[PDB]
Amino acid sequence: LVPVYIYSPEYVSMCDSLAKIPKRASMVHSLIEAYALHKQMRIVKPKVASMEEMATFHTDAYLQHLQKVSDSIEYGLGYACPATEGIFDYAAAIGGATITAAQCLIDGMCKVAINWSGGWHHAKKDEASGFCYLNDAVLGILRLRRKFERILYVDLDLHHGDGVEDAFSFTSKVMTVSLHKFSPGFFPGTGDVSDVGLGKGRYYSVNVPIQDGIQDEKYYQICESVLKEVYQAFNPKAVVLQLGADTIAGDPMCSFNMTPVGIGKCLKYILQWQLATLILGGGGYNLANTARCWTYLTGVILGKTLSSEIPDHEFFTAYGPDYVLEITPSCRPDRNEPHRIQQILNYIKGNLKHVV
Ligand SMILES: CN(C)c1ccc(C(=O)NCCCCCCC(=O)NO)cc1
Ligand SMILES: [K+]
Ligand SMILES: [K+]
Ligand SMILES: [Zn+2]
Repeated sequence: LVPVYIYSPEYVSMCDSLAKIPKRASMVHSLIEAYALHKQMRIVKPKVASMEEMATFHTDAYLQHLQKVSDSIEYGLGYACPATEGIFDYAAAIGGATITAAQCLIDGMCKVAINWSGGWHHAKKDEASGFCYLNDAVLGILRLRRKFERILYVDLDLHHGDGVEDAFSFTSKVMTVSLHKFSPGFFPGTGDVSDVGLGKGRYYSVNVPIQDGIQDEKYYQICESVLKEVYQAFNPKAVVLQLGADTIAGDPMCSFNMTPVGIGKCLKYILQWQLATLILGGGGYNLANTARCWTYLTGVILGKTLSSEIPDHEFFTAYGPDYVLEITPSCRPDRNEPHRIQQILNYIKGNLKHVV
């Protein structure tokens, strides 16, 4: 009944090697440890993923190439996803870390597993995208299929989880839900409310397009509402939740305007179903704030309520100028006309009827 935590000094150091977010893993783990939250969790070392396990989703041609590299401009290995030395070993560690976490759920060893360094949702079966060379969220879902018959994927990252959606857009065994910013020119440019899946998977893909400024209350209402209709019509067996913190105020991305307390309520709501739950990270470019967010969340997963003062630890200096765990919203307008949010929620409502 104690949450599993995918930790390991070799793993955390492996993660800190990704140039896009230098040292974010240490910072997150460290802050979580400074609150001594690992004290109330089942620390589990992650096993590196095998070439046969990655092959359950990615193609050999792609996997062979990722390896060779560790005409790249043919697999999406360029600006966003560089042909860096070691990415292969890097991806394997993150894929295996999520697979290792999934196995625990299908062994009753716990009702919740955590891997903050995971959540790379943009990767396609044979192509790297938006900083992702391998899709651990899919590997994790394909692993949960072994025991669970209906998996629900909720993506709370600032960006549309296109990679995971495409992977399952033709099936009704796995349903994806994504609340993300949608606007022309904003990566990856997919996921409008009209997007609902294809073929035998029609309606088993839910997309909530949102605009800048949205704050905690407006966001929870929207999320709580949709997660409601979905638990109704789908009646999931297990849940995979991606929690990219690039939605939180202060992120250089400067779009949404959330705080960890908003996402927290959404997390509570999902945990209330007591279904098996695999927690993942994702985007998050204000390093200190990402740690503030995932630590607080690790805290709602445990029922505990953390101190407002940031405990002294290796990265204590990065929490200035106030040195607290709370995040204050920025002073800028919510651009979500309340009438459009309703149109969308109805359009959703209607679409869920079609489910069994
Ligand atoms: C120098 N600098 C600040 C940047 C340079 C390039 C990009 C970019 O290509 N972006 C497109 C892909 C963005 C990936 C977002 C990953 C994510 O959060 N997914 O949810 C961005 C910033
Ligand atoms: K689907
Ligand atoms: K999202
Ligand atoms: Zn993101």
